[PDB]
Amino acid sequence: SFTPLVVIELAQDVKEETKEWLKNRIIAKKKDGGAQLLFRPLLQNLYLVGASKIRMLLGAEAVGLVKECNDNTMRAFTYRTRQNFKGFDDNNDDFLTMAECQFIIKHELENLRAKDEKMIPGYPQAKLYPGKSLLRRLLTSGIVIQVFPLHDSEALKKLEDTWYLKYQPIDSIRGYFGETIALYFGFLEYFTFALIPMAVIGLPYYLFVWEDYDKYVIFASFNLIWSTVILELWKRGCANMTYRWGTLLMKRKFEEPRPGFHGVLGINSITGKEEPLYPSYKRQLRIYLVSLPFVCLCLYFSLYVMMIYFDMEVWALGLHENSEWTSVLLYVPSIIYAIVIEIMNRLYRYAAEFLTSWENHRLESAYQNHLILKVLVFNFLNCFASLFYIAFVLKDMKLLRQSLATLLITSQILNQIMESFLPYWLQRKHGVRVKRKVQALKDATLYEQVILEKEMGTYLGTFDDYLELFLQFGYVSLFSCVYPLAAAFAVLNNFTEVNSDALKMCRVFKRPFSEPSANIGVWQLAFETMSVISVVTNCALIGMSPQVNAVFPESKADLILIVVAVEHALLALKFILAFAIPDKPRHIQMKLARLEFESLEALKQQQ
Amino acid sequence: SFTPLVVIELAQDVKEETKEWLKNRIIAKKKDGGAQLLFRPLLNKYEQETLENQNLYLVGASKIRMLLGAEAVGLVKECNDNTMRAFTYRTRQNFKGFDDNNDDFLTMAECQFIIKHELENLRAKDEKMIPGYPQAKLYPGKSLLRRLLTSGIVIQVFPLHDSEALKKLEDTWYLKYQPIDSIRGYFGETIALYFGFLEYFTFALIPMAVIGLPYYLFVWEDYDKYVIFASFNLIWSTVILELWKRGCANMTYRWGTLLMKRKFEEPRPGFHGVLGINSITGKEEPLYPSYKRQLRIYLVSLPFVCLCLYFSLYVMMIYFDMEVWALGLHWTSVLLYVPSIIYAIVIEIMNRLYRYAAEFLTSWENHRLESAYQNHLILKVLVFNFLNCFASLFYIAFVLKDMKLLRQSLATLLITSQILNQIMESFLPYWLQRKHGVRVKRKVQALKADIDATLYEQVILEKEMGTYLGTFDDYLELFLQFGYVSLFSCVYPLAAAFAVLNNFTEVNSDALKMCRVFKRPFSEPSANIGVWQLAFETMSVISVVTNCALIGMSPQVNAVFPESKADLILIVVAVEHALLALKFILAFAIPDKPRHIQMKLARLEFESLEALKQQQ
Ligand SMILES: CCCCCCCC/C=C/CCCCCC(=O)OC[C@H](O)CO
Ligand SMILES: CCCCCCCC/C=C/CCCCCC(=O)OC[C@H](O)CO
Ligand SMILES: CCCCCCCC/C=C\CCCCCC(=O)OC[C@H](O)CO
Ligand SMILES: CCCCCCCC/C=C\CCCCCC(=O)OC[C@H](O)CO
Ligand SMILES: [Ca+2]
Ligand SMILES: [Ca+2]
Ligand SMILES: [Ca+2]
Ligand SMILES: [Ca+2]
Ligand SMILES: [Ca+2]
Ligand SMILES: [Ca+2]
Ligand SMILES: [Ca+2]
Repeated sequence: SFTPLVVIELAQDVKEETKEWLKNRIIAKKKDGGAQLLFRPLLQNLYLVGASKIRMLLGAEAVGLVKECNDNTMRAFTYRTRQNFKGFDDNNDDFLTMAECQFIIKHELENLRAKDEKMIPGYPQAKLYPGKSLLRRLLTSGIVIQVFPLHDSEALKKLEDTWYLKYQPIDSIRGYFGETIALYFGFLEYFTFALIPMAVIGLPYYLFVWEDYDKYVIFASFNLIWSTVILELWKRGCANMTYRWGTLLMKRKFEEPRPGFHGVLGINSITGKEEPLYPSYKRQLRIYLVSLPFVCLCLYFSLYVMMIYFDMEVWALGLHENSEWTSVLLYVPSIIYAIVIEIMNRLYRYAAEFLTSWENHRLESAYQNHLILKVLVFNFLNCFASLFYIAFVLKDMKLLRQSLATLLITSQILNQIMESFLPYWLQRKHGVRVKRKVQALKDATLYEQVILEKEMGTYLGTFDDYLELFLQFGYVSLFSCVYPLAAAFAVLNNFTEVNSDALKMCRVFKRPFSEPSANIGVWQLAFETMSVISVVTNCALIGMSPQVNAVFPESKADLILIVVAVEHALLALKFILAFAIPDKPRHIQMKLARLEFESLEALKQQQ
Repeated sequence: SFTPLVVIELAQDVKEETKEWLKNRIIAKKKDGGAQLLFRPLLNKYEQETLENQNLYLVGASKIRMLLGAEAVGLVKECNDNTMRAFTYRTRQNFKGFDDNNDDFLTMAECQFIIKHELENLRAKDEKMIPGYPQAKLYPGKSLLRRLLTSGIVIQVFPLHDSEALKKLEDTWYLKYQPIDSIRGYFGETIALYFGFLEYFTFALIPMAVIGLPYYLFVWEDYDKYVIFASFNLIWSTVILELWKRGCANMTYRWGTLLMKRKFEEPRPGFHGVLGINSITGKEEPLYPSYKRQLRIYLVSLPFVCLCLYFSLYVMMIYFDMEVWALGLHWTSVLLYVPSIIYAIVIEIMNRLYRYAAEFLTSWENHRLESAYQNHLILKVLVFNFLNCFASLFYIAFVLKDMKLLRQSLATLLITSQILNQIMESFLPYWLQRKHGVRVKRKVQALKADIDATLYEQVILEKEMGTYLGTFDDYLELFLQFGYVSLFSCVYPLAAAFAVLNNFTEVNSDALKMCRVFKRPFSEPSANIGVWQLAFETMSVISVVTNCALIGMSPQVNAVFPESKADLILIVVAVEHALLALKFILAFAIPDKPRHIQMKLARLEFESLEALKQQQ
């Protein structure tokens, strides 16, 4: 037997013909086609996958893992140059982490492609063709229910005590969960600290009720500078961290395609690998002619539904004006609309997940960036369109404050209960349920660990987690002049968000597969667009204030021209400030430059 | 003993001690410090008995030395497997068109660039001054060519023209497609890139010239008709600047200059610093802290540019106050032209003074690469030149709201000003250079020398010829053209029509200028139009504000909003914001490089990583 790292669960009554065929492709040497891994049953069609120490190192070279050398330079790992890497020893096995090991096994299983097989053996309906990903076809047909990495109980407990006042152990989170999860907790810790100045500046604006032109201009000016500087400083900080990790030096563009990518099997022009080939023009037409108009239709429908709610609030007001039964009827449109939004968010996410898969993206990073962008513009509109309507159409600041107060207090408390506190309570209960199933079996230590983690919840991704902080940044940068405590409640929620999300990662969901991320992805553009919208918002809210309108009693045209001029000047200064601040620090830029120079000198020597 | 390529002219009475020292650095092997080139006077000791040397010296190099110098600068040439790779003397056989029996592998322009590069990287070792001139002090690492030019010991350094090659290019240059690859072979990537952009921009303006033509002819002054033209204008602005990026990428890849990593190149002769080892390249060159350069940029240079920009607006206001005093006075018909004549003269005094101050500050900023010095200098001079040109135009259009005066202002700029510009730019300097040329040839024939003074006459002629200042003044013409077209096409519909007409003669006027006016300019391997891309893109961003304002200002739109002028502005500003977002999305959607170039650049990026894994 070996050390079990990844588990594969097959459907209730899968044919032996299929099971043995799957075993062969996971065991057979790469020369004969198929991953050179180890396969063994749990003893429920649950199977354990591992690999040799030498096989793992060869797999680490294949994915291109960047590790620190003895000369303190970060280089991509090679089995021939294994001795030059810092912390390496042939007597050791602790060179690659369990998270790295499980990622390599996932990568090899994802790149398992059909050779001469015209279908999955035993299942003629589950057809195959040369180049088609086996893992994808197995998951699509339903022969393979799920593939997941195993938790290291002892390691997870050690991290837990260091995770949940102090600085978060981002390097420890990286070692166990990966670059993508650690980057989220890295951004969460940063954003919480970033919001602190805005929370302290905004605090006396509420306490002493500061409603002056000069006082609002000072706060909004600081807000617009803060928005740019924090998003620029994040880029520099992230560049430092990812360089230290080695994921920044990784050339992810030359990586093998995702299992969901289909195409005619051929030779890649760049890498020279035998993989599926798909024309970019076919993907582009699906993006701009089918997907883009659909997103615009859902965005228009979101505004149409929102208008129905604001028309329903009018009918509910008139009925109360025409007293026990009417007071209940006033809450009814707010309850209906919030429910319709949840029905819309779950339906649009299914349609978005379908279209991004149908678009046929080659890399997982591309699929993620396009999917995030679709779901995000929808989630942003359904959340802020009503907020913009109350603020600039209805011009009711009392209702806007009450709207933001519900979003920042009551909604965030309920979110934490639904996000981790309730699922943790229910997972503790499932812990007993699994323990009883194993007692019926009568050494079932690993058996209990697999049965528990198999039935555990699957972590969907960092989207819902980042969206919370994106919407937070939305309320803070946009309406801080209306609701000065916006950043104060954002920091307070984020103080428990770190503890709650950590609990959600450790004791709720099963171990998620690590992804070597070098940044927050398309979220940088999303957050920067929010800081651009905040210029329009802050200039409009100040221009709308009766203190400014007192100076312009008749000439309202002049006032708007002044506001628009100031807005244009600020947008130019905001661009200049972002351009002036370099996205990478000097020392990282030099370290990246000398390695770029070395690659060119290497190419001259090789040719 | 060799083929002369570059000429070095020394001051009237330079000491022999200085001359022999300069000769030694230019001849001595690179191992002992100094370029391994060949140095010889214009006239040999026997020829010097018939005619004076005038302290003129010819520089050349060996065929093998030139190839080693081509590797040093990192010239990218096409291989036998059709891949573009940087030249290496060990891998010389793998490059397409290479032969040991030949010498026509590297062009004369490439050869002269390599010699210039070696002379620029000539640095002082133990010498505490230029021998014979104690005032011209030296320190370890200081560029000799820079100190020689600063002190005035070396008057100038310039490449020699190839008369026969220039005449062959002239006949193929001056309806047809411009020979950009032929211009590249003689003048270089920078000069050919300008003519490449000129040819492109002229074709790009043609749709706008044809669309705008019936707007003038039939006097189309409708809301729908102006919105259609302005909508087309804003789409055109983005698409042409995006398609240029793609076209330039194709051209610079074919040339090989796109595959050049210019960031690792040796510093410009004007760059000073403490001699040390470079952290990236490992070369012994001057080192200067970036923070010192940054402080000079944001604390001294940036406030100065802002002061000159404020003064430009202040001087403009005095002109618009002078035109009020002239309108009230109306001998009077002559007095009306007087304030316009005064302001235009003050503009010229301001543009020549600001350019001296800008050239000083960009040199003082101490930029390491020539490309950086150029981009910062262009940016300073351009914002000033743009403001003086357009601030008065914006004032007439949006403050005075006089469209009749704006049309007449644009008509002078696009017709009379462009005709006069062509006379001053090439036609008059050509006439004056031709007159001098005939006079030099007739002077030498009168001597009847007992020596062959063919090369002597060629050097004396090209030495006294005008020096080409750079592509700035040439690109600025097209930038200002793009300015009048993208911004005020709704007011002046013939803007693009007169722009194309001028550009039809501009190609021939600038070709005559480069062939028969200025002496051969040193080639610079450029991979793009530089900071001009940002300049042109900013102009297309300003055109959204301009077109939205001019339409919103029209009485047809104001007829719909008689009292609610606040509502009208809010609609205009909303439309402007929506268009600016769509303009950004369109630019983001169009990839700056074509698919085939991106793949060719990717496989070469992959090869470099595979090479680093094999080497380590
Ligand atoms: C990381 C922690 C950062 C902590 C930072 C310190 C917070 C002190 C509060 C400042 C509010 C703004 C008060 C200044 C603006 C203000 O009131 O100006 C009106 C004029 O005085 C009217 O003339
Ligand atoms: C005698 C003909 C001379 C040759 C001239 C060639 C001009 C080619 C292009 C013109 C664009 C015209 C755009 C017109 C705008 C347009 O279609 O407007 C809709 C309705 O006219 C609104 O009422
Ligand atoms: C009356 C109002 C109706 C409003 C209707 C909507 C108009 C478009 C709005 C915003 C631009 C959003 C652009 C984002 C598109 C987006 O997410 O594209 C990802 C790709 O589709 C992935 O393949
Ligand atoms: C002081 C007043 C200055 C007034 C000047 C306007 C400033 C507008 C603000 C930001 C630029 C946003 C640019 C968005 C469009 C954009 O990114 O376009 C890409 C290419 O330019 C397309 O060709
Ligand atoms: Ca939460
Ligand atoms: Ca969360
Ligand atoms: Ca930046
Ligand atoms: Ca001209
Ligand atoms: Ca010109
Ligand atoms: Ca008004
Ligand atoms: Ca582009």
